[PDB]
Amino acid sequence: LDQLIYIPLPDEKSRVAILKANLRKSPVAKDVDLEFLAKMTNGFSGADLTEICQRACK
Amino acid sequence: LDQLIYIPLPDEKSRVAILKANLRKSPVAKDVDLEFLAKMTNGFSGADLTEICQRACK
Repeated sequence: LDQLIYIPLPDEKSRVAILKANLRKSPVAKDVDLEFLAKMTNGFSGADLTEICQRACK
Repeated sequence: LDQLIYIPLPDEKSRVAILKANLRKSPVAKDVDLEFLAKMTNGFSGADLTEICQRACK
């Protein structure tokens, strides 16, 4: 194992795509703005976004 | 000295008022949205906001 690849925290477009990919199974109303939702969450990881999606589902 | 008062980091309306109070001397164009500017800066102090205002002035 000689290649080293660093994987940082996700950027804004990445957060948009994570929030889209987590919610394909759920019926989401079209009134919801995900692009505003990715702007507030500066410094989250993927697991935090999955956590908040599942909490809204609960 | 028997009273103890805790002073936390400023909230969102407080950040709006800090950004307003720092920029009274400067000619600011009316196209600038400060209320959007206070939403991004979750967890700044007052000195950080004065720093970024003076850097824009520079």
